[PDB]
Amino acid sequence: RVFRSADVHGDSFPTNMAVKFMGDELSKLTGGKDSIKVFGNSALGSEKDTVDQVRIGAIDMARVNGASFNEIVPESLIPSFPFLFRDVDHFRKAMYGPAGQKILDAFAAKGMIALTFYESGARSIYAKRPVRTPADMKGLKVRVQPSDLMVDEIRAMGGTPTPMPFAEVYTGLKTGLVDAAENNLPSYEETKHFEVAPDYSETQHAMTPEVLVFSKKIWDTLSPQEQAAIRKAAADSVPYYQKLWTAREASAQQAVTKGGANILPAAQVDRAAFVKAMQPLWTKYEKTPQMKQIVDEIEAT
Ligand SMILES: O=C(O)[C@H]1O[C@@H](O)[C@H](O)[C@@H](O)[C@H]1O
Ligand SMILES: [Ca+2]
Ligand SMILES: [Ca+2]
Ligand SMILES: [Cl-]
Repeated sequence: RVFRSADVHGDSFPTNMAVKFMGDELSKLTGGKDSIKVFGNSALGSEKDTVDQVRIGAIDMARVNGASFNEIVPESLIPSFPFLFRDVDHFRKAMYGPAGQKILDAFAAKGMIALTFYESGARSIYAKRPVRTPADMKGLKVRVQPSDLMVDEIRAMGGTPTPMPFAEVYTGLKTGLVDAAENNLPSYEETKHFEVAPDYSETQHAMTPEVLVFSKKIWDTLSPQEQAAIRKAAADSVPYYQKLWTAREASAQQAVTKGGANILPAAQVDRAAFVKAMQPLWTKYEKTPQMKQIVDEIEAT
């Protein structure tokens, strides 16, 4: 049947496109039994709300950021840890390997089947002034996702964190409720945040993944063959997503720069000042030997 899936991004965004592709692939594998419709633009609710809905079986699927599980699935904290991944190649090798699998596995006890990760580049601060160091962060009202870890990350960077839904951030910046936020370049572009917060400073403080989750209540009513079809379609969507995403990182950078944004490259940012300040959070959020082991498996990749 038609599975309903949520996304905060617009229809043309790579996450929406990848799950629509998954849906097309899935309909074939199931002899037309199944397809997916993606409701974008936060139509079904904030990310938080849609995760609640997936967990109770009110919607079938959601494509959400890892941060949105940080208070539900402890293992989801790990890939949001600051400066955990060395670069994108490290993210890919670790997150599509056994370490990433252990993180996906942890979702089942909380009513969700985590089918796949998608990469989300690196999140960086943007604002109305450049940011090279924490002193530069001091005084900024910085929107964060509603995650205790992300609140702590931005506080350690020196900003004053304020949680808000993604859809509300643009107006928050345009009207001065907040002075800053953080995200990857494609999101900075899509939302037009770059028009009102033109200084994008490559702090690259997190490389949090996206996660595609399926309601376990619904999943549990499916046959092993249907389940295997859905898992195959999700896996097959990843190289498709990666083609779109890598192109979008490049096009977003050019578009925001053409549109007046000033990107401060990572090399000019004192990752030094940010790394030593944020590291302790790893120890704070390592809540089990299992989490410690996952972090270790990631680092050893
Ligand atoms: O900051 C946000 O709220 C958003 O960040 C984006 O990178 C992510 O794709 C979204 O799912 C959402 O979490
Ligand atoms: Ca809640
Ligand atoms: Ca360790
Ligand atoms: Cl949201």
